[PDB]
Amino acid sequence: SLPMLQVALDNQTMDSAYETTRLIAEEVDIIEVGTILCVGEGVRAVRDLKALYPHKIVLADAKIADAGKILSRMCFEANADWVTVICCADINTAKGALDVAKEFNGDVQIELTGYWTWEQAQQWRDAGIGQVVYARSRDAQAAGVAWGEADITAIKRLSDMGFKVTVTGGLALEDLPLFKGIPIHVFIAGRSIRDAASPVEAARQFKRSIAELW
Amino acid sequence: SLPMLQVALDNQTMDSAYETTRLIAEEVDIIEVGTILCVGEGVRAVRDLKALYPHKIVLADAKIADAGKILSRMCFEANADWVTVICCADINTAKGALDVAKEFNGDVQIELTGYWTWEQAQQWRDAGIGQVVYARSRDAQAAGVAWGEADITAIKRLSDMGFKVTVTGGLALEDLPLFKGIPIHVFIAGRSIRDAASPVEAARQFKRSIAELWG
Ligand SMILES: O=P(O)(O)OC[C@H](O)[C@@H](O)C(O)NO
Ligand SMILES: O=P(O)(O)OC[C@H](O)[C@@H](O)C(O)NO
Ligand SMILES: [Mg+2]
Ligand SMILES: [Mg+2]
Repeated sequence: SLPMLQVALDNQTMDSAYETTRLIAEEVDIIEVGTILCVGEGVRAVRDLKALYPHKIVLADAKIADAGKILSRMCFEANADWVTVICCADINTAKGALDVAKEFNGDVQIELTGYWTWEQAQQWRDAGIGQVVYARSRDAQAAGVAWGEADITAIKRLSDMGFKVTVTGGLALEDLPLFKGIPIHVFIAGRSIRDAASPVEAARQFKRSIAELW
Repeated sequence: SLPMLQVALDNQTMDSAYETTRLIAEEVDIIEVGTILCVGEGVRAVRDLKALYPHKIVLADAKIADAGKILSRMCFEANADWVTVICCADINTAKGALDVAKEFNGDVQIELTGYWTWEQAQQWRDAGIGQVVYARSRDAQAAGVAWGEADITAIKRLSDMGFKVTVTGGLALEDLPLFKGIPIHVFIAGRSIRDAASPVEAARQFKRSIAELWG
């Protein structure tokens, strides 16, 4: 399988998000309700986006930290396909969210941003979690933290544990060759698509490069 | 000084939250916009609740995990006084949220969960963070995790490091004596107030017990 392409709608309001979706919804595989849009608009953003694009996978990037069953159910009742749980959530939070995902035939991803451990990685695996998002923090990036070999070896290690790995966090087109040879499940782009002079070209170039590399 | 009482509005809609606030707004110190309510309604929950109760401290329990400046600014533009940042956030995320908080004369709390370390705690202090929320996860609680010895020791050590400590996570009235003798800044009660037969009397019982235990 080729890595899928996900657009992150890190917008504060629906109308701002639609400025992007009206250009590129058909140019990507997955539409993400970004955490910024989850907090700006609430779960209506999931419901509205899935009604607009029912044939796309909709990911609610809620970064659930507790109340796994409650928050997941809210997102799944709004018709999310997938939801995120932040890495430092209690293991029972992740388990809870996953139990609810299964009722809706959806899925849970653990968002790996900031501090987490390899022991937690094993715990998620034993809990039946099959997806992680290897996600360089926007704020770490802004402080000058680049992608590096340690990221590549961590991603390969996660893949080898049986996770379908998503790669994200200020990704630019030119970053993609860093990950060649790894069976990446999804690459996410937010800013590099939404804020490009031509969002359509930016999305197609991502897809082109992925097809060439994989 | 008496521990203050915070009500957690973990409601999915505003009207459900108001069924509680109309009863207990004046019976508590801090009004928390629960994570559940932030995700249910979005940041308008902060704006609306502050407009109803402008004289109270309003906490947006956003549990910010990244994009500290952006999310914190959304909450503070909605007139929040305090915001939460989840403890595994990159340190620059915590710093970013605090930078924006100071611009609004507000504050940030680090919300404790997972496998945080004492060196990370020192980082938060060094970054200028003065509040932490020592929380038992709802889901841990449902799996049978109880308050106990290790919690008391950790809370005391956080206080000695200079943090004001909030304690929370399925607190019932009978849990308060466990923390006697520790200078707790805030106790949060969500379910134990919202779901009581009489929310007003539940809140007052918490206040009476605190006044006795810390008096
Ligand atoms: O490509 P970006 O602008 O960094 O956005 C994608 C990223 O995954 C964000 O949505 C995010 O969740 N950051 O924490
Ligand atoms: O007393 P509760 O129903 O547990 O609610 C308070 C708690 O702090 C929640 O608001 C929360 O943030 N749980 O993670
Ligand atoms: Mg995101
Ligand atoms: Mg809360």
